[PDB]
Order: sequence, then structure tokens, then C-alpha cells
Amino acid sequence: DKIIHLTDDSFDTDVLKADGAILVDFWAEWCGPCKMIAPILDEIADDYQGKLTVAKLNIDQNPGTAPKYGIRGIPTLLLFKNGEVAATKVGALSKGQLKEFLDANLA
Repeated sequence: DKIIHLTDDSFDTDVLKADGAILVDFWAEWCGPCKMIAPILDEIADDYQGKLTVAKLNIDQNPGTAPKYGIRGIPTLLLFKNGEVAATKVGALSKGQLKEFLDANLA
């Protein structure tokens, strides 16, 4: 498993202190589009090994963090660069859509 399973307590260390790119997924279990991008995120974790880390924060189990980033709709994917959000994607997307988004914003 290449994915970081975040908590509200671990966010600072896992995301804000990490030396590189973290793709954070803000999601919930009852959220249909959230569950659709889940296996895509697994594949991307594999594909982007050494370029970025994928991390997931479930917003019901960890209610404190989303509001700090003004998250309303889910899924919301935030690409962090050394603790600094670089890019925002709200809603579901295919692997092809995520690849382009990542390639364009990792540059």
C-alpha cells in the first residue's frame, strides 16, 4: 500500500512537513463519486511512485481538516507542494483526467 491514510493529528507531519508533492483526497464512505476515484488513486499511487505520494482524509472520521481548506463538495483533490496547495480538483475524474491534471501541475 503506497497511500497515506491521514488523520487530523497526522496531517501536519504527513502533508505540511513532507519534502515533495502530496495528492490529498478529501472523501466520505457514503459518497459515490468518492468511491469511484478510489481504485484510480490506487493505480496512480503506483504510477507516480517517486514523483508524488497519494494521501486520503476521510472527512467524517477526521472532521477538523477539510474546513481549513474551504472544502465543500467531495471528492476534493488538493495537490500540495511542500505544504502549499498548488492545484484543486472537485468531483470525480478518470485515470486519464487525473494523469493530465497531475502532469500539468507537477511541472
